[PDB]
Amino acid sequence: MHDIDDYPQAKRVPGLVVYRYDAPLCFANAEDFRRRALTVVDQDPGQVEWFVLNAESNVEVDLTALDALDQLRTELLRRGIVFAMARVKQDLRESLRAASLLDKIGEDHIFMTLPTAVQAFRRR
Repeated sequence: MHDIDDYPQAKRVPGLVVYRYDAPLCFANAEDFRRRALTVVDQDPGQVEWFVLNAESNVEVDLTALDALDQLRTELLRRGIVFAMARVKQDLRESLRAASLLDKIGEDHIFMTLPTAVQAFRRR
């Protein structure tokens, strides 16, 4: 398929990365939904090396991300070897209002960096 969802890639335990599906799902069931899906592909139980980045637009598609998504994002991300990046559709305002501890976690969850970051940090 193309847009809204589709299977972007999905690598495995090492070198994994998925895109933020580009379709308005808002947040209606997105709390337990976010948990179920990402948590069971392993974002907390199994130590996995991966990251997520937004697709292309994902401005109107994604609501209350900081709450559901960013809570479990930064909280579980800082537990293993995972990262996350957006292209700034609102994320800066929303995510920072939720997780203002970005000051100390630093490159935990930022914007447009991962593609080149993993390139350098997995080879040095």
